[PDB]
Amino acid sequence: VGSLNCIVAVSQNMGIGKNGDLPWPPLRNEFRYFQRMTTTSSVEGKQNLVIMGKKTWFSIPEKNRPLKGRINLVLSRELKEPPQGAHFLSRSLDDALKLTEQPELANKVDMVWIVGGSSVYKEAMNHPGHLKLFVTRIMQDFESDTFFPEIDLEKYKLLPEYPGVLSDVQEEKGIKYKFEVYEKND
Ligand SMILES: NC(=O)C1=CN([C@@H]2O[C@H](COP(=O)(O)OP(=O)(O)OC[C@H]3O[C@@H](n4cnc5c(N)ncnc54)[C@H](OP(=O)(O)O)[C@@H]3O)[C@@H](O)[C@H]2O)C=CC1
Ligand SMILES: CCCC/C(=C\c1coc2nc(N)nc(N)c12)c1ccccc1OC
Repeated sequence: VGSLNCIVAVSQNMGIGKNGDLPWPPLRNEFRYFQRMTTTSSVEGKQNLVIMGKKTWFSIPEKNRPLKGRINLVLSRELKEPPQGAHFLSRSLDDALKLTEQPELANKVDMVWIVGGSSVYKEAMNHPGHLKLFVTRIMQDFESDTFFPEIDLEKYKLLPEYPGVLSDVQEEKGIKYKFEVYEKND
């Protein structure tokens, strides 16, 4: 299996969600960037895997489940089977990554993308090993009820640029944002 990554968009006060929706109005190109980064696989004959918590799964519009062109894995201890339209279910992050070595997935998965929510980010970010974070800084405050965990910059280095990632300031609906890539290996 290929790289492990988190991807997120976050406001200036670290907000990532408000009642199961985005804190900010829809940013169409921002969401296109999410789609592009998580869908594009470096290796032929493979797909990327997305790993998300249960509330993040159900935050995707019902008609739009699963995220297409990627294998969709949901994390939950309550659920007993993958929800409608999902591919895999694991009880924890360590279990999902372990599953990625099994016969059923070892040769099918390229990159793994953790796409939220808060507690799955936090566990991944605190997990030893080589990990990148793709972080969109939405450069305004927005009322939020779920937050991105602290990025420890002692270990996560902000990269000076990255292929396929625009480095300059974007703006949609009057809201300026910019794309960043962090990397750790510990
Ligand atoms: N970039 C962005 O701006 C992002 C925004 N979001 C937003 O935040 C909201 C959802 O976030 P949040 O509330 O933090 O929820 P999560 O998606 O992490 O979902 C929580 C549920 O999934 C299960 N879960 C989470 N982590 C694990 C784990 N390691 N093992 C097993 N189960 C786990 C639990 O399920 P159970 O109780 O069934 O065990 C829990 O109730 C979304 O609705 C969305 O609006 C989400 C991702 C990114
Ligand atoms: C499975 C997550 C699908 C994308 C999502 C949130 C993001 C998670 O990581 C992300 N990373 C980036 N750069 N942008 C994002 N927007 C998300 C989302 C969830 C519910 C409703 C709308 C949403 O975006 C319009």
